[PDB]
Amino acid sequence: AIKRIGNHITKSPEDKREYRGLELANGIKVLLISDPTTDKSSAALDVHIGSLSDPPNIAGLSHFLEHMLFLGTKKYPKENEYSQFLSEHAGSSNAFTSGEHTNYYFDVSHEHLEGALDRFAQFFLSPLFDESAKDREVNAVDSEHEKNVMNDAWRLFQLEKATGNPKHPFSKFGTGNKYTLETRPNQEGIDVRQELLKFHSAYYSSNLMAVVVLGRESLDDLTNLVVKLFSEVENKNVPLPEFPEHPFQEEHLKQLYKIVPIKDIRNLYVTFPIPDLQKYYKSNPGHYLGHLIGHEGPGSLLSELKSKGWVNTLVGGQKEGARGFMFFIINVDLTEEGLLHVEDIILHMFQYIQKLRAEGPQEWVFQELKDLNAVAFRFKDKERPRGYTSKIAGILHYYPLEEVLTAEYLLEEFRPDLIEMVLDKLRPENVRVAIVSKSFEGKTDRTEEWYGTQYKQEAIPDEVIKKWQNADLNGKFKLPTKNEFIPTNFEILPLEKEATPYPALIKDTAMSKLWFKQDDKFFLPKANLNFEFFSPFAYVDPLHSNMAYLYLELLKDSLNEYAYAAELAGLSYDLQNTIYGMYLSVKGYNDKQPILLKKIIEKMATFEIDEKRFEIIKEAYMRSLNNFRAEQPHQHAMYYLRLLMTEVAWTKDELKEALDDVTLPRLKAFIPQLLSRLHIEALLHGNITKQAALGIMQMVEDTLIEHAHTKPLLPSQLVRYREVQLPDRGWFVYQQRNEVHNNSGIEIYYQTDMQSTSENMFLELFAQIISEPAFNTLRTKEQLGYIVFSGPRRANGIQGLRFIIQSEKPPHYLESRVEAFLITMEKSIEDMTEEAFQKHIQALAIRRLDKPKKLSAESAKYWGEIISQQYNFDRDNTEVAYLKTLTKEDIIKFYKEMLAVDAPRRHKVSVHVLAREMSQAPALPQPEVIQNMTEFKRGLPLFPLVKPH
Amino acid sequence: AIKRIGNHITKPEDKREYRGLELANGIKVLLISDPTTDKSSAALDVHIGSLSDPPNIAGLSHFLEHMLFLGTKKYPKENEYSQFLSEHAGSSNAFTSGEHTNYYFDVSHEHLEGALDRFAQFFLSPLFDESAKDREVNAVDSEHEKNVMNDAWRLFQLEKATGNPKHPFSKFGTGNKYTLETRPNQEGIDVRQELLKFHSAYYSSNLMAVVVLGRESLDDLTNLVVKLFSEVENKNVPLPEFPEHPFQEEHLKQLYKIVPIKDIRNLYVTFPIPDLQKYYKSNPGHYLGHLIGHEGPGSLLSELKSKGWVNTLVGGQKEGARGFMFFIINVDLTEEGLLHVEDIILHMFQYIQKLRAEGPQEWVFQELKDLNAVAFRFKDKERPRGYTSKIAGILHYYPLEEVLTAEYLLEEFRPDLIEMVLDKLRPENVRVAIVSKSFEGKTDRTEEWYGTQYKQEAIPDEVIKKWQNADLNGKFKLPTKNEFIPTNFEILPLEKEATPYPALIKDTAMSKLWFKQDDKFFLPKANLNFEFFSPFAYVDPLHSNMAYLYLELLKDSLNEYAYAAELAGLSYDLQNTIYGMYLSVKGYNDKQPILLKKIIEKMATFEIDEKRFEIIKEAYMRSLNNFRAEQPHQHAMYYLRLLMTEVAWTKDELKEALDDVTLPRLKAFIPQLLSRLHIEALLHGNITKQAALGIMQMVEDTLIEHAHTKPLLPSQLVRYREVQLPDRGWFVYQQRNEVHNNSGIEIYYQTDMQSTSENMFLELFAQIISEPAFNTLRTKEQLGYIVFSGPRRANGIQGLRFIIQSEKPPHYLESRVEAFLITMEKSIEDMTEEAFQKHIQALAIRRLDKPKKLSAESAKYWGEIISQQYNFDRDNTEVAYLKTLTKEDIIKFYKEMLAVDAPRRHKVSVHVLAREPEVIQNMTEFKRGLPLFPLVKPH
Repeated sequence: AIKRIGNHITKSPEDKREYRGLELANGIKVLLISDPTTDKSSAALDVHIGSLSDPPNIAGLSHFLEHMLFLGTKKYPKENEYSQFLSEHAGSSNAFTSGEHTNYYFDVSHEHLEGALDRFAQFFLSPLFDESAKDREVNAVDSEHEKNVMNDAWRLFQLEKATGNPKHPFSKFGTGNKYTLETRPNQEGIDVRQELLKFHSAYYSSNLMAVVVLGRESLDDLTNLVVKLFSEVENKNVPLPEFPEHPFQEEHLKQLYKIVPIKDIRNLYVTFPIPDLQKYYKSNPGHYLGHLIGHEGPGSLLSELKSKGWVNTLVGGQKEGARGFMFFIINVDLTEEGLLHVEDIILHMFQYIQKLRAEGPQEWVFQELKDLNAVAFRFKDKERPRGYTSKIAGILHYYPLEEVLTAEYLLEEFRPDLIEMVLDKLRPENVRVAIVSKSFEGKTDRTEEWYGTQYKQEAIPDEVIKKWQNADLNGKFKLPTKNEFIPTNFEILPLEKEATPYPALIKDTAMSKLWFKQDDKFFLPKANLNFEFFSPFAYVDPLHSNMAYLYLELLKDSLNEYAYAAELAGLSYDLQNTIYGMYLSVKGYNDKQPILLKKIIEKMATFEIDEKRFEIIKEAYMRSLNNFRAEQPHQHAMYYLRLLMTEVAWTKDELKEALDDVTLPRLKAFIPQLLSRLHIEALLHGNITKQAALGIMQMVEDTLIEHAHTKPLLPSQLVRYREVQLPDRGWFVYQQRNEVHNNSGIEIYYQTDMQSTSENMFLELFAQIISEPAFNTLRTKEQLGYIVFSGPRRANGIQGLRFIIQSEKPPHYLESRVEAFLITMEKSIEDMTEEAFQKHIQALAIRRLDKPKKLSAESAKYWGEIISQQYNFDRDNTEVAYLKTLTKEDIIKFYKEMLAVDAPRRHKVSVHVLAREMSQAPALPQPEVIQNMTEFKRGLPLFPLVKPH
Repeated sequence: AIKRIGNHITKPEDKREYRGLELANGIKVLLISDPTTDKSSAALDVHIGSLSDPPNIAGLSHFLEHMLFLGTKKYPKENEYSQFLSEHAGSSNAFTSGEHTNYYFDVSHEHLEGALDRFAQFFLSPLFDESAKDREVNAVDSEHEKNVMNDAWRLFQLEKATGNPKHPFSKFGTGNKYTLETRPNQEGIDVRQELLKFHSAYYSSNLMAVVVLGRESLDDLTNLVVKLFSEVENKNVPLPEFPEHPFQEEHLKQLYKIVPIKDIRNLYVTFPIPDLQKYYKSNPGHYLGHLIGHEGPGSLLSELKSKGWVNTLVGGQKEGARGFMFFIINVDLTEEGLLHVEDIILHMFQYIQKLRAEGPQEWVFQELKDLNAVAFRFKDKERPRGYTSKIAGILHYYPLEEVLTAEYLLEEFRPDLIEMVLDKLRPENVRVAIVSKSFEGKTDRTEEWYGTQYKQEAIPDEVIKKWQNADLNGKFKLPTKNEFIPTNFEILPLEKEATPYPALIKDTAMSKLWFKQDDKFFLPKANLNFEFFSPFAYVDPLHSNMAYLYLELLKDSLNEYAYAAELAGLSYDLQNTIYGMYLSVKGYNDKQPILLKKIIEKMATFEIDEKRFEIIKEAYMRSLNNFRAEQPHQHAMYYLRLLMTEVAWTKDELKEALDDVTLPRLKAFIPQLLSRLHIEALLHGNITKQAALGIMQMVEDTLIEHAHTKPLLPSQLVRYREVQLPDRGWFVYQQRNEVHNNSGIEIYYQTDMQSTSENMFLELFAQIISEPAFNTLRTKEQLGYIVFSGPRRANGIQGLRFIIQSEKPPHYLESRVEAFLITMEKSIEDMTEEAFQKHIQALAIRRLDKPKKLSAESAKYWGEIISQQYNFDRDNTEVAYLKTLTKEDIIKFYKEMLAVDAPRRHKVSVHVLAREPEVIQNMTEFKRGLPLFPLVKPH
């Protein structure tokens, strides 16, 4: 079905990726990306057949069939052969399914696109449906639904899908488990594979495909490659499944629900089923609704709710739904009188809607949002060849080929009829209510069948209703003022004579530390700024940590109302506690960095506290404390492990207990004492100059000395923290019982040595070589569990090797198969040939060496090095040049007498996490019981620290 | 002369019963029988002084009682008695006073009969031939020659000389070259005629008082020496006494200006007062001695120090002859004390008028009464020589029942006597004597005997009557009392918890309580030690400075209440720790709950005065930038004690941080420390466990009562670890003293943690190189004066140190130290067994020693609990393991860590230079790349 139509695609003029689109005669919208300078090539394929397009008897059939579409072709009927060719050239495919789409994507290392795409086209010929792939992938779909059993967003999602008309096919079930895929069909005698081959042959080939290929050859050669390669798919003309009305057909409207979640949260949910406006992408009323409802400005709804102290944060807007209709949500946090006086809350909502009904739509908001998305859209930097192409392929169904990039990202017109129409749609006649609170025990009878949430109707009497329609007035509510953080600084600064490729210490004092680099590649009017404020007092005591976090918490609570316009304009910020101190990250444009930073430094320099707002902050973070008995036991193990593997660390119980006495005057005395004496370390990166960096930095520290009288710190009070020495042959462990999860976790730690030139490439290469066979034999082959991880841990200037594994097992039994895996690796090293080794270190070499593709990434990497005080910005040459100079026997020496169980250099410690109720292993040394972790750490050495490069 | 008077003798801790009796020749005999004395003794007092001297020859009686030593008729040889003293440990001495001549000696063990028969034939036959005369006159010339620089006899002779020169109080007491053989022979007077006249008619007559500290029995030496001493013959020698004070309105209301030889500055105030020797019932002048030298609430010296003029004072009842007595007040002088003398005397008269206003007091009387009753009850011991001669000194004046309650007990209250001496404490009665170096060109009147010069300079009348006229009540007020329970001081019997080492009777996350009852000493004593652990003590220079100054002014605060309790016999000490605060309570079992409750209530609710803060601030600031001025070995010790701990705030940043200490910032600092804290506690001595728990409960209840103290977390009862050296490195750098030209240096060796092997490895090698260091380094090489070696117990880690200040190149000095260490290596390896064994026995007795008081074992046990070791049986184990060693054993200790080729060498030095390996640029960056030692497991 060879067909082709393409030309210039509007491409946000910073990019060099040459574009074309085409559509074959079998309903295959192919997008052509030609960037002959790309490192990673990739391709992706979306089919507009979703899980609302499932057969009505078996749900997630297309889901499991595209799982099965992976394995087994007619040209290569081998099971993993596609994935095996992605292991030959480092590719990592995945695919996904939505209510309207089923989307596929893969990658390839550089140029091997003929190979992988040849393995990719012939999926349509012969799926196999053998014992292993079918009967094991259905187990993975069961685990897939099972990990989403307790995931509350999908829970409340499916309950939204389910509490409408159960007759309407919008209310179908999106993803089924093994009970629905091969337990109900065969007990009903339904052949699963007949359905499978039916769907696969008669439904895939028809239409609705979307394709994108990131190739680096040209447009035309890859065009007559693929259009030649793709003619086997033939147009069967399956029609597009659309729904012309929502299921919420007057049985479930103007109704309340009180739902019991899995996590202890409190949220309010109001929903409006609304028709589609995808046809109006040139005017886009949905960005106007989300921009105007979720605005945080003067006279806004959220400003009033902060003023009444009911909502911490919120999100609302138009949510996608079926093809014909969509949804409109408002999601807010709840306090005390958020729990008791919900009626008045909805009255306040009606008041804000009354303000929207008073002044109606606005044009200056249109023009302003148009300019913001216009300029911000045309300054895309670059993109990842994976994920971006899957996104564009995801939206390639809805747009002609020149509108696939400027989808709503250019707005010509203004359609107040639409905004007034959906304003007419947003009425008390059109309301679904869902209350989320854990506290509704003994109160909620109607239980969810699949996931298990519990709820009730509590029909609203007519008095409240009649008062809701007639009493809609305006009080404080005002339209949101025009933005002022709109940028004009779009001038690329020419590079100076100072042409360093890395940030130099351009300012050295006893007060500060200043690192700076101007960009050379991305050529954007943007900058990234990171700042840490050292302090001794940040982690001295649980009380100090509590007052630091609650202080900075209400600080961020304070600065929200000013920051909202800048953050909506593309000027991000961050406030963060460390054990060291406050952490300030600033990311945005080149225009208004002094302005924003100045008001931030001035605000947190002299700062004031509200009473009942802080009472809410106290209560809320107090609820956030005791929620740390409910996490995944691998997270519990990683928390405790890096708890133990530092110098000082406060436990969450003792941090939880210290808030019993924290009053506002104790804090208000504490604050300037905390702020009294501190240091500042700074990285500045982006399209600014050295002199302006000097200016900004001097400005900040001057502002600080003006407000809070910061004096520099002596070099005998800038300390770091060490990591615990192990007794050089010990294998130590302890256990913790989780209460929520019926699963055991484990993490085992191996101290090699500091980051020296030998140890870096030893531990990285050995990590790589223990990475893929662990996945190949422990999660895949031995079928231990789903949470299986192996690899490095370099922290506190100390390298390490780790295994992060969560299953439902006895932990010494788990240890036994860990050691069996260690013996398995032990023999699997010694039997490896030279060529596998050479491909493996070539893989390591190209995996490690790469420049990033975003300025935010590499700045965060450099900052993460600077907070570790290493500064070796030329790890690349040193490490890569060292890596060629390794042998097999080096690793043998690295494994046997240092890492193995028969080793005089065992720096070995395991962590057991016990569940809520609880092929050869040798005779390991005896463990230790650990009662007091402190009395364990009592007599134990501590490491040196690292010489900075 | 067998006369006899005896009965039951009242004496209560001591049980050795003694008894007094009078002989018919006028000898007061006291029997002392102590069969537990090593050296026995005896003493005789003669009530013949230098007031019986002839007016023509001065100091005759001192030379005559000297002449009785040499020459008997049994043994007229020159050193023969002296040979009986050198063979039998004897050492006699005797003196002459205004009214007494007293004899006292010792003897080796039991040599009674020998010394007795010699002591009879001293008084039966003295010979006085020629050689005794002509040789004893040189000893008397030395008796005069020793008083050139002897200030006691100089100032006292100046007291003898500034009165009536006709009165026999103006005679001399010793006799010099001039009066003994320059003054008689030109007058032709025979000295020996008067010597035999004086000896016969005045020495031999009466008024002897013998006392003999013996170990033999109570009756055998008694009926030996009763018959044996009849050689004394009654002649009724008159008592040379004065019926009036010798300073009689010639020199009254007069000043003196004295120029000394030593640079001292003093002010002397004198009141002559009539005899109250009969008045031992109330003893008002000594009661005034209680009221003058009191330094307490509302005292005189409180304002005088508060005006900053007078350093110290002393006052009280000074004896004279029998007839008269004196009352003196003698103070120290500052520079500006010279300028405000009139105001000083003005405040003195203000205090006199305050005592005249409120009159006598009874509480003071009962208080002194009870305090001397307890101090009489709990007397320690006695000197084997001198005690006898002293109580024989008061045996002349008191009946046989009053010889023990000598001044330690008072019968009656006499306010009329106090008003009498208040009539004596008037501006009409004052005698003034100023001692100052600055009186140059000022002192005309020359002393008669010595030849120094002084001057009267009477005060003109504007100031005299202003002393009279201004007699007002001001500031000065009465003291306070702590006489809670003077009846119960009972010993507490040891119960079923018979442990020789302290048991932990209470441990929480809030406190830690260790307990031991006495077994050895069984005294009315108790010792209490308290550590108050808190995180906030060493957070920065600022909180550490504010904690230091906090407890500093707390010590300044407590004092004002504390002095009246200190008068009751309960001492204390506050000094903080680097961890937290440390509290000491030492004393009786009597009233420390009542005390300690008020101590906690005060240090919990604490205030600051502003100028008090300023003075302590400036003063410690001065003490800080003063520390740049001391000896460079102290610089090396303290800066190495910085370089080898976990965290350390230096004195430079401690010095700078005092700019920021304001009173409200401290006022915020106070409850923050006090909000949450930990207590470490030892209660040790003859005390109980259950009441210790009740007291501890009172403590924590008071802590919750004031600041709502809740415990500290159990991962923050931490210690500080010590830095691990890089296993072979010997690195060095230098420091600079600023003031002194001397160089400092310190040499360091890390062996190990305190294990049982390492304690004795360390002690044994340290002392085995200690005595040859005496043999070759200070004596032979003459390196310096600050030369020290020995252990280094720090953060539970042993170490070896060498403390040397000299003026040397430091590497040169290191070179000869290491040459001494190589010398010690061969000097061990050539050692025989005998040196080795004598040395390990030396070390054995060096380490092994029984305690001597509750405070000693308390200091040891608590001194180990503060190191968290708790190894309470190091005594047997450690020392028994030291005996199981050879010399090559400590060589094996000296090879792997201590030798020059050592593979575990942990050696690091500190040079402190005058003002005129690897380097260490930054001590933080030094400690950046080096490992750390672990901590010690508490037993």
